[PDB]
Amino acid sequence: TMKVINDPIHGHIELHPLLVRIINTPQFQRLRYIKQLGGGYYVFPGASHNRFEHSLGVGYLAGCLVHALGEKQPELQISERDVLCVQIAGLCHDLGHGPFSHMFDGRFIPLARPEVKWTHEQGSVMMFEHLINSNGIKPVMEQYGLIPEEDICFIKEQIVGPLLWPYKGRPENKSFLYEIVSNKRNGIDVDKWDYFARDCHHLGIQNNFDYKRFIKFARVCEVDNELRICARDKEVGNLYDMFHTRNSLHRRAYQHKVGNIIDTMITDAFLKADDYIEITGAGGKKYRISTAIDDMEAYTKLTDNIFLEILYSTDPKLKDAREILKQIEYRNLFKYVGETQPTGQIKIKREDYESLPKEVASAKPKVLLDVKLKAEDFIVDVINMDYGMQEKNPIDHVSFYCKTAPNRAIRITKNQVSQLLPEKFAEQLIRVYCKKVDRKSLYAARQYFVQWCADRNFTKPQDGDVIAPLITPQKKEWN
Amino acid sequence: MKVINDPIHGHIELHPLLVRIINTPQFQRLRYIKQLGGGYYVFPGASHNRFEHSLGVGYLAGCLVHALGEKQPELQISERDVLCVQIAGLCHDLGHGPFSHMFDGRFIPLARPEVKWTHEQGSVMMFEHLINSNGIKPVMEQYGLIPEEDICFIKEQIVGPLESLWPYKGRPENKSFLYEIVSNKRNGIDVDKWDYFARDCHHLGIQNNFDYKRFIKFARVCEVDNELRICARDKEVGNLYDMFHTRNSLHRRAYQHKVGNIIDTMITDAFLKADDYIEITGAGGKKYRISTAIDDMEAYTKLTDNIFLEILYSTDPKLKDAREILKQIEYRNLFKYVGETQPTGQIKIKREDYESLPKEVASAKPKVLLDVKLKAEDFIVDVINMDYGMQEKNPIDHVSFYCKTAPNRAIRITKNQVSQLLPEKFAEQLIRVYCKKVDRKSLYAARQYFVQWCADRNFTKPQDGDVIAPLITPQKKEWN
Amino acid sequence: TMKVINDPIHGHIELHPLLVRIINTPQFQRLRYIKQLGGGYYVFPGASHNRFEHSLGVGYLAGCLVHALGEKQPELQISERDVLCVQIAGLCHDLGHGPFSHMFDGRFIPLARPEVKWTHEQGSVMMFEHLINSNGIKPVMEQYGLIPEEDICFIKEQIVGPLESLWPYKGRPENKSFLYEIVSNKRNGIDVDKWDYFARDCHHLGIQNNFDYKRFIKFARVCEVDNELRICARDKEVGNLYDMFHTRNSLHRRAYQHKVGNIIDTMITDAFLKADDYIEITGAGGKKYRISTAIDDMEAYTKLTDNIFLEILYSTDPKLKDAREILKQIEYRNLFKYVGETQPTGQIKIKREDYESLPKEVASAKPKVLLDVKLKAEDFIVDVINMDYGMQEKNPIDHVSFYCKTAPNRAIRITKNQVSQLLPEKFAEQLIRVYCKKVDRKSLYAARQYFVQWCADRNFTKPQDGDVIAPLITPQKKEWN
Amino acid sequence: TMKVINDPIHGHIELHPLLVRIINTPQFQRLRYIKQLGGGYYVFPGASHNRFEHSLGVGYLAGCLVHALGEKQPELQISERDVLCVQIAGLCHDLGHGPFSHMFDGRFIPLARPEVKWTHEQGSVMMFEHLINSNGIKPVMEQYGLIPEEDICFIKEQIVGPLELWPYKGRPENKSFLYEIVSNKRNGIDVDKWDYFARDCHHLGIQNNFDYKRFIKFARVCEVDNELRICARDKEVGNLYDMFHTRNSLHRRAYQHKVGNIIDTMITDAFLKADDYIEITGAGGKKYRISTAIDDMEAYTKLTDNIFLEILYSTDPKLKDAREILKQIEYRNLFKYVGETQPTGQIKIKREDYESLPKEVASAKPKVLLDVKLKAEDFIVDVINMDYGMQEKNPIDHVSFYCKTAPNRAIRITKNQVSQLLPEKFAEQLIRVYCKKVDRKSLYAARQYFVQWCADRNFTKPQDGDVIAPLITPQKKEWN
Ligand SMILES: Nc1nc2c(ncn2[C@H]2C[C@H](O)[C@@H](COP(=O)(O)NP(=O)(O)OP(=O)(O)O)O2)c(=O)[nH]1
Ligand SMILES: Nc1nc2c(ncn2[C@H]2C[C@H](O)[C@@H](COP(=O)(O)NP(=O)(O)OP(=O)(O)O)O2)c(=O)[nH]1
Ligand SMILES: Nc1nc2c(ncn2[C@H]2C[C@H](O)[C@@H](COP(=O)(O)NP(=O)(O)OP(=O)(O)O)O2)c(=O)[nH]1
Ligand SMILES: Nc1nc2c(ncn2[C@H]2C[C@H](O)[C@@H](COP(=O)(O)NP(=O)(O)OP(=O)(O)O)O2)c(=O)[nH]1
Ligand SMILES: [Fe+3]
Ligand SMILES: [Fe+3]
Ligand SMILES: [Fe+3]
Ligand SMILES: [Fe+3]
Repeated sequence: TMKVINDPIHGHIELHPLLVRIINTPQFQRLRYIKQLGGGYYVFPGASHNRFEHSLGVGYLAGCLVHALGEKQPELQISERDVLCVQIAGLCHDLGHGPFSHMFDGRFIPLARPEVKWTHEQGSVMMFEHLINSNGIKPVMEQYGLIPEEDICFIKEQIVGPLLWPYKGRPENKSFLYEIVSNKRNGIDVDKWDYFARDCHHLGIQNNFDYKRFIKFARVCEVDNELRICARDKEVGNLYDMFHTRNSLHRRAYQHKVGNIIDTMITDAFLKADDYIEITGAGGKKYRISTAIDDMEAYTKLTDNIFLEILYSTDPKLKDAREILKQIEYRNLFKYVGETQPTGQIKIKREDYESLPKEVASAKPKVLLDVKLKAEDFIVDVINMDYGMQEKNPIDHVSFYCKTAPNRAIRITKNQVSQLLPEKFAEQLIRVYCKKVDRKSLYAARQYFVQWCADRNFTKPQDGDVIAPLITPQKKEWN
Repeated sequence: MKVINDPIHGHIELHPLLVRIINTPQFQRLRYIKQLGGGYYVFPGASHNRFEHSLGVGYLAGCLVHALGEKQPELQISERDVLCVQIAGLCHDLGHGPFSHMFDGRFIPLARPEVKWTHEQGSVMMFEHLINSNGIKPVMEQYGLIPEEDICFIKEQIVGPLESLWPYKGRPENKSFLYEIVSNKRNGIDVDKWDYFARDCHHLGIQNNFDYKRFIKFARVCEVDNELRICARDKEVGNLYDMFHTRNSLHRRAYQHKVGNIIDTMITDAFLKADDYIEITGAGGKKYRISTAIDDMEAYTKLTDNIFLEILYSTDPKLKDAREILKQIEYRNLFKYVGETQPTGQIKIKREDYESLPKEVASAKPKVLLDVKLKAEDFIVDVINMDYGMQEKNPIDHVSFYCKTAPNRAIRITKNQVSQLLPEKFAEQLIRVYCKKVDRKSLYAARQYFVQWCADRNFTKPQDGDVIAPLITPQKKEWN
Repeated sequence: TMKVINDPIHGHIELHPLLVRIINTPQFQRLRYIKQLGGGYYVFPGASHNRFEHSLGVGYLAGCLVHALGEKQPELQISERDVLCVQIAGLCHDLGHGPFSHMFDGRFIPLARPEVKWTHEQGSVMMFEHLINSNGIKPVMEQYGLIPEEDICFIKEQIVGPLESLWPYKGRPENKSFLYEIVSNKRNGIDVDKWDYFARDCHHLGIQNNFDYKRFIKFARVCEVDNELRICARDKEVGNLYDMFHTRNSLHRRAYQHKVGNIIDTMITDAFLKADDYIEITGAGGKKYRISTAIDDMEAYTKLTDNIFLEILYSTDPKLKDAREILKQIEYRNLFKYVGETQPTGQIKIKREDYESLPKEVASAKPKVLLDVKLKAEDFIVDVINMDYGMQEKNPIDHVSFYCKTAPNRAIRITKNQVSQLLPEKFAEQLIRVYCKKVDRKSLYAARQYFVQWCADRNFTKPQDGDVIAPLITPQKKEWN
Repeated sequence: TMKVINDPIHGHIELHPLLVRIINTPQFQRLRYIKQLGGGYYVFPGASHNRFEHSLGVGYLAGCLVHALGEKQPELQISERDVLCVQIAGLCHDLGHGPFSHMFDGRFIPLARPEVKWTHEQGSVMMFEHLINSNGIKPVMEQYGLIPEEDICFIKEQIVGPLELWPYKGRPENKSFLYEIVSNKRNGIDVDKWDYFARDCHHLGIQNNFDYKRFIKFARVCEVDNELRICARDKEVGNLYDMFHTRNSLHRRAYQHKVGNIIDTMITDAFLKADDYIEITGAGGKKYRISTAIDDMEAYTKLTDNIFLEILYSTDPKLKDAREILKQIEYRNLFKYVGETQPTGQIKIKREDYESLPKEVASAKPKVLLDVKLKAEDFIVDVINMDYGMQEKNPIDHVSFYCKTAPNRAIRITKNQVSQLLPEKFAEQLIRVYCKKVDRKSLYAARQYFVQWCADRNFTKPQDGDVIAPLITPQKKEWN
């Protein structure tokens, strides 16, 4: 029989025995100890939720969508084998997230090991392999009609994309299965649908996107010699609103100015603790926090725990790291100075991020300062907000259908929908903080910042006339 | 105090004066007017009526004014001011007609083109009638109000000024912020909106993305141009753009739903046909029609959604034309939706031209063999202005903000200071075409006329255009 | 294709073309103009919701449960024909409700026409027949694989029970008895009508619902019980099932039997009785029917809705002046005043026959207190209310079959003692509410004295507020100290 | 100014600067790392929520109730000092919970240190003292008008009851009602309950049937036996019985879930085995064990749910026994549930006898002479007392009520005055038996021992009893 489990977002989920068997392993249960929104918990006290339950929900929704397409269109010949594989992918899709989720792959690893190009997804594939092998799942897969050679490839391919038709796991006549868990074409996937619903529930924000409705009007059609998922013509509006909702959650919560500074402070403490923390891996080899990603037996033991390990330690080697985390407890965080954006079409390249604190201190504001501030006193956090496809409109990469001809796929441009939609689909936000907390240094920091904005032809800080009233009239373009 | 349980706002407390206003025919009337008119016939959850919206707006008006008072005693907001703001909120939609916006938005403009009449003007008149016919003036005095000054203040909250120095007679400039609570003429950020977002969502089955409670926590009165106004905190600017997005989104999904609108036009049509033969007893026994009941409030008190069922259940042969339209709604033989389109460039369609557009669609000569020719009376063309509440203007350019560092110093925040992902324009037009002939052959023809008419006037390609009229869409160079 | 419709309780419901065809008729759309909770709207301003949308939801849930049983147990051979019939029943199950729902079949018709035994359900069967015939549905049923002879009986049987020991149903055999337990469960009362209105009424009332129907469906299963295939719940759900009936009783206490909701219902009923004689409703062949007699002809009853309230209120006919004055008194909020509530003791049931006589008894009490005003029996209203777990004095859980994880085809019983000592001792009781038609301060004082005395006289329970409202009368009774 | 914080249950809470200052300390932030429902997370995957946010909410609701009583009844002379103190108590009320909340004070400490009588509350008082002293809060309290001598006593008294006629030193008899807000010793109706109902439901995926906001609207202080207490309105008596029903229902479904409890016993077991070899640095560097950290608050500050993962991730061979239990939880090789039963008549099982019950189950001689024999160490018998918070008493008999007609006159309402459908008793016991041997053969045996043991002690028939032990159930005359 089936196992039932009660998620507060999705209700009573049914779990196939194979899924239960995958779930009840150290590699998966690990996700109970990794928070979804990392440092966001330290701003939204509701956001205690962990990857474990996100992972169940993505598994659940993956099943819903593939099973729905099957009932509506038997011609597709979606097998119970295909359904199980899609569920397993959904279930295991975030297996490779590190401590504090996106803080790890987004802030820490890029600083700790700049040579590597590593992502949460690559980790998931590796950790999935480790889960299968270390728990004897392959026999159980066979028992329930799967073919490990073909299907383990298919599952991995659903997660990271491909390791003519680039996939070895399934033929072109089932390409639509690759658009369920992680949609490379346009980004409309069930990972999104779950975390919108889930993050909102815990954050204390209401979610404006109806995934259930999208499933009712979803359908597979032929597009360029390939069978893809298509939405109904009328849903085009709701799809633009899906990406709006996403961007809106990033603005309010995920990229919250203090959430991000807590993430940078935790990252900083990890960098300082890196050298002196050992994690036992395969064959007893010792791995560091930054190197545990190379061996999955070590990475299985690397969770949010590492924060409290550092905090509670008495090792004097970890004193520098422990002091940063103690400063978070007491709430002596680095102070937020302000936010700004580039103008024209000036993109700030990732290569230049290291240099920006130097530039802020280098500004010469025509105002008498109490204190001079060095470049090490500033932090400059650059954030790319987009609709998931850098500068592109993802709706231009969605296929639609009409009531009158439901097998005939079509495109819908932006002009066909509304003039009130966004003009661009990507931008950059630049947040500046100051490590010196006191009244005198904060005043100075504000002057350096608002000047630096004028110097580089950036947008006027929203509060700019208040924080630096002597600097804002200097720029002709701001009047 | 009386407590009452609204499913949106919880247990509301009602002041005795409010209870006394509520328990009158003029107010209880609102129990029999649906919030979303014809929308009930598309969203079966939307059974909710104006009565309960009216209570909630009254409630939120109290919340906001009471909150400003606690946070800023310097404003000297009196318990008299609070009561007046509550009364305005409570009575703000008193003048809605049968099926709410269908009445002031479709019916009255067709039935009586000479008049410029709104739900709000009706509210002021109906408020006056409520006060006089129920002896409220003594009760207002009993609770510290001054009817001369305050009844003006209440009416002014609802419709704006009753006639660039200070236009209000009800309160001085040092209390201008009170006029921004119930119906905000400056920018549109008011508690009417906050209630109906929450309420309509609850009943529609859509989730609401706007947190009014949060906005209240970061609201504050500051001096702006020699006048005390409500200001939001700098950080809320994003949430305010999202407020108007939420609004526009509710209009797109629900309020301007293609079938909701066609049901509204069909009910309006049946009212126009029934107008002449329905009498409503007014003041001194005078007889008023549906279209003329707005002139006398004793008559208008008896004009509700009932009028639909009165027509439907009637046996008078004079009402047969009207009754047949309403019977066609029951059976679901609605006028068929052909498609939607928009103008291009910045070519605005003037209101004067709306009458002429069915003629233009029939006048199109599509290069396709048609089974049926269709006359202009067979088409309906519904033009809809979607905006952020201030025609072509960005309402956030008319909001004052404040910073944590200087909370009495008001500032402005432009669009460029916030995000490049915000809208370029703040108004547009949608043109929906329907066909009165329902059959398979006429609908095909209608689609050809429509998609041609779109090409003829350099409008946008209908989303489904390549499917419904595949022989017409390649004709236009601009659509390839 | 399917039609999709967005209910705020259940989400996006799919409607089969046959159902759409049934929905889009005057007989069904009528339900848009009948409120679910009748006079409750005048106490809970959220409760604007109408039968129409309840009806859609019951149709939806009926589909969910039958479709779920089918997937989990193919051996049952549940056909797409069976599924459609169960949906149609669910959809049409409340078709026969009158103006203000339960006020009509529960208060008005019993007073207006005491000779008749009539219910909302009997009306539904009749109105279903009328819907089918007047809209040519029978051809459409055949088109989608139904057999009108057999299936229209099956649908009617789902609604009212048997149209009349052996197997009592003609619509389906004993090997599909479980289908009769979905829409209206005669065995124990666990049905999808309940599940929808809990969720729906709560949503609109502003009360939260403590019952998870989705969960019950996941652990539902058909087993053999006494040579008959019935729905069974899992052993562990027994607690949640007792809580289902608790939730029901709790909704009745808070909302449905609210003291003022009920007085508004009696006042509207009263106004209908006074308007009855002078309101004509055109029926079949032009014949004239009254409000009380429209139940006899469905073409008339199709036009009888909540409208009738506003028809009376807005009228100028002097024949309707008595009725119109009652409804105007509701607008102004001059309602009959609530005096208090009480219960019988021991095991003294008050028979329905005696309800007429109780106002006489209250006025007949001789309270040992100086009164300014004497009150006659016509001044009092006494409303008697039977609260139960749906099966008069019986525990409905004693009529539920259960199954275990270890043996899922073997049905069992679970007694009350096996579950908890904190469950109810009895499963039915009576509440007696007394109101006074005279509103003034002096008459209300008097009414309270008559009432609290009458309670002592008949060995009823002490009113909760009794020591306050009648402090000179409560020490008189030895049993209350 | 005020700090705003967004809790998903209560909305945007305002935090007074003094509260912020208390919140931002190691002793308080500690609560971020303790789960509300301990091992329940391993059954309800929604239940990730921690004490931190419960603590904020209780602080919030404490403010709501005291501030509401103040507005409705100025005669009480509730000061802004009183309000702050009530908030601080609410905020700090669960400061002393251990790893996995109630598992610690309810299972672990009673086994690890049977000599001691220790509770989460006693810990809170001690941890509150430590918080104040180690963070220099006393100056800040004074700055905002508090008097540390009197008020720190008042706060502690709100949490644990009297620290030693009128038993309280923190406030006089004319403010006794303040002691009924955070932790109500009289009847149990407090805001701790109100928060966790709402919160646990939100995260569990169960809906909550209790309206705390409504209760506040109809709450009021009256004189009762020469003392000013909180009273509810007469009509709320039903909703109050339903409050305790809701509580009992949450215990049945979630908190005392058969597997949640077995995971709690397994974690407790692993803690007992790890106790001796885990050192936690305390005050002056002294070494404390898990069981002894309760004696020194500097040590206890570092004792959180972490300790689970510390054991799990360790390589010390001294911790191998403990680490193996926790690894068995990961793999889901939990001790197997055999069944549940209750006593009959009025046979209470005394706490003294709990140790002996596994012996009794193995000692049963079922007449199906068994192919594997099981020893007493193979069985776990978990006894659970379900009540309405006051052992065998009806807590509604300890609530004072008032009537609309005389709102200062307090009264009592008995059970008979309300309903015959209420509970007969207000306490009972549940006995769950599990078996440590997991295999098919031992589980069969365990079931026979159990169902016999039930017959032997005249307990209730297990629900599944006829299925699991069909040879044993006809033996007992009383079960047919
Ligand atoms: N909504 C709700 N969820 C519940 C309830 N009880 C448990 N859950 C949640 C907790 C879990 O998330 C899920 C399963 O709990 P079980 O139904 O008790 N199933 P298990 O494996 O214990 O027993 P078996 O092997 O006997 O089937 O439902 C309840 O009454 N209500
Ligand atoms: N959530 C909830 N709302 C309720 C409940 N009971 C009533 N309401 C709703 C219905 C209404 O919206 C509101 C008032 O109903 P009452 O508090 O019962 N007040 P009334 O005027 O009858 O009592 P009096 O004159 O004796 O003061 O509460 C309940 O138990 N729960
Ligand atoms: N949640 C939600 N409900 C919606 C939305 N739009 C409509 N509804 C609700 C209202 C209705 O209950 C239902 C159907 O609305 P349509 O999807 O517009 N379908 P119709 O028959 O008009 O179009 P066709 O024949 O072209 O498919 O969904 C929306 O964006 N969101
Ligand atoms: N619903 C909602 N909650 C939000 C939002 N933004 C933050 N929160 C939540 C997160 C927090 O729980 C709370 C406050 O976050 P901030 O209002 O951003 N205040 P902070 O102290 O950063 O700014 P300052 O010191 O300048 O006043 O609201 C939002 O847009 N919406
Ligand atoms: Fe994910
Ligand atoms: Fe309004
Ligand atoms: Fe029903
Ligand atoms: Fe607590």
